[PDB]
Amino acid sequence: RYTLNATAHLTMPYVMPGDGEVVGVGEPVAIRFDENIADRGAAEKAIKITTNPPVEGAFYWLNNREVRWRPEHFWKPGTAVDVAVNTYGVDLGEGMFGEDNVQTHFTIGDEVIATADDNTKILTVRVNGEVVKSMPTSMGKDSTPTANGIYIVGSRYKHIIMDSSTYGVPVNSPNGYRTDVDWATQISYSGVFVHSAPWSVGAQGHTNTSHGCLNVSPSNAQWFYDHVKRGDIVEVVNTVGGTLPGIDGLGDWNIPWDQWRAGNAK
Repeated sequence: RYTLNATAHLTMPYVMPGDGEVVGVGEPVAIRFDENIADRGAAEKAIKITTNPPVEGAFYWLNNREVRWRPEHFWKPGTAVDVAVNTYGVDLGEGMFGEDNVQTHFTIGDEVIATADDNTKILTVRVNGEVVKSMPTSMGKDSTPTANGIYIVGSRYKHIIMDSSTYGVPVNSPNGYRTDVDWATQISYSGVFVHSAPWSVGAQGHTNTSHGCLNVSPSNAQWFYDHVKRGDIVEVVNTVGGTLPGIDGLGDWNIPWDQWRAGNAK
């Protein structure tokens, strides 16, 4: 027990969520190393997770330095999770060892699930199974459509600039953009946000005009930004698009329990 808490040569682990955070029902526990991990099974073995009420869960790797852990279903509101990353000096393979141990405790807030349905072009926000907000929306147009699936709410911004080059699409090109936006809530690592779009209010509710983001009105975007937290859920249904890769970053729930469970330790 020479521990360090997770605030929100060798390899350091970094665990999300951070100590004390309150997170939405889809927040997976995340352990991310600063080095690639030859011996996944080892790293998994060194990570103890307790939950109360107890719930079964399992590890799946998003890449070679990041493991994730989650239940089969969304968390039940109330659950406390404690994470013990007992990795100090542990054999992680090919001459790499855990630099230290790491701890975190977190808790699960309300069930918040927002469904965007391309049939109606409404994004309906549900807190504990009840409709508290209904927002006309406008998504990827057919030629750059919004992927179907379940997205985990990641970070939030009062203002930023989305630049398509970040995703290997030049600004000068036909799907290019470098756009200033307010009240931006990120929901995929591939660049999908729910955000203020005063330029598509006319279209919100009628027609997809965006590059992929869920355009909503300025006050609904602000509302989304005020009431939403990491781990809350946006589900997108019925678009002409594909499915959001399970290994996106915020795609976890699109892998099915069974593929997930089986893990990918090797």
